[PDB]
Amino acid sequence: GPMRRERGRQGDSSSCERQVDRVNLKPCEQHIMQRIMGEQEQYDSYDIRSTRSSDQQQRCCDELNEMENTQGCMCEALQQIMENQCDRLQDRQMVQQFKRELMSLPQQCNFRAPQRCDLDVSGGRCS
Repeated sequence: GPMRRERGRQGDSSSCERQVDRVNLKPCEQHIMQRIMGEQEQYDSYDIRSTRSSDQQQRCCDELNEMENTQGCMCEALQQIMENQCDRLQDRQMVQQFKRELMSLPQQCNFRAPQRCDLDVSGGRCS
């Protein structure tokens, strides 16, 4: 079987991954990375009667709930966020707390459903 033969693989022109490019959740990752800041928050406290900018972040998950109509591909969505701004995660332990908060992000929407979401065959450097 010479290499001249066609690869024999077709149908890979499309993949849920392409749906990840539609993610673009800079405000969501900022709601998780900023929260773990600890020192970045706890300032300019506002009365509950007044609205808080953080309350606008919640809309994020709410959007992935019925806005972007995400699905089991959420993993590729959350993984994209970290990869969207994790190049500095190894710099500190932010990967920890961020992981705890990042674990709640997928809860505010309740994407849970599939027995397993992450695959051991594939993974990222940040984790």
